[PDB]
Amino acid sequence: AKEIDVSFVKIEEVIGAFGEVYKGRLKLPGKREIYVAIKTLKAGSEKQRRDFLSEASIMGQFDHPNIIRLEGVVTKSRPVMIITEFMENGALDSFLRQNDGQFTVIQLVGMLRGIAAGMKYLAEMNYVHRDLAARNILVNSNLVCKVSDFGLSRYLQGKIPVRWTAPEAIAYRKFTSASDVWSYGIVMWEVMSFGERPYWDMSNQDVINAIEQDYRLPPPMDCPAALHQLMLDCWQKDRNSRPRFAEIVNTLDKMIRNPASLKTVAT
Repeated sequence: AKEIDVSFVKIEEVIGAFGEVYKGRLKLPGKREIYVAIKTLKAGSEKQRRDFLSEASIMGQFDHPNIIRLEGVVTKSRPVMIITEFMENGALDSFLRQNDGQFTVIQLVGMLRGIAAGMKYLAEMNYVHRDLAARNILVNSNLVCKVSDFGLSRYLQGKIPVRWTAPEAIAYRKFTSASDVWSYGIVMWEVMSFGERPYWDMSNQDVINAIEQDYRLPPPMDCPAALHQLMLDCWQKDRNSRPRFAEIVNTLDKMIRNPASLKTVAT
């Protein structure tokens, strides 16, 4: 949480919308200027400010190729800002909708590997993310995916979603790595369907009720059976039966190096 002087921050275009996200530039003194992402908080409470900046605090604890990098913060003026690395291709879900059918299965598995490795590391550092979703994964020009948006994260040492959340985490507020793994399975589905909304237009209560009756998302079109099986493994009712992130990583790497294991289609 490195406190950045506002003179060093130049705010360019708005790239998104309790505040906005901007493309920007940064002239740290002695550094070559770089492009940045600037998340601001609408300037009108102390409590809202603290919980906005806490994301930065948690984000600044990590150093990993698949975790979003923090350049620094602005907290002594308004609006308060969290300044992160600039990710050319935006959010993963809208980026895949923009490139529908135009990445290979191997490329897609590579994106899922990166997300998985980022989560392995977050689980190892003792954090539960609690909001892992394709919209919270950002992608750079080389197609590296980085886990982002640590605002609901918990160090274990508006209208809130439900369709990325484990059944036990919905029903009893019991969030763990194991629940993150459930979310990772939904991200998998989101990737292999090139940015479809989970459960389509099923209501929040329809999702909750369907899950309870052992319904699970059907395989996206042209999805490999092994990938669909990993999704199912991620969505086991009993959380102790779900693979850990280490295992997920290893499974994917096994696919990567055995590409013929990805030719058999589920659906």
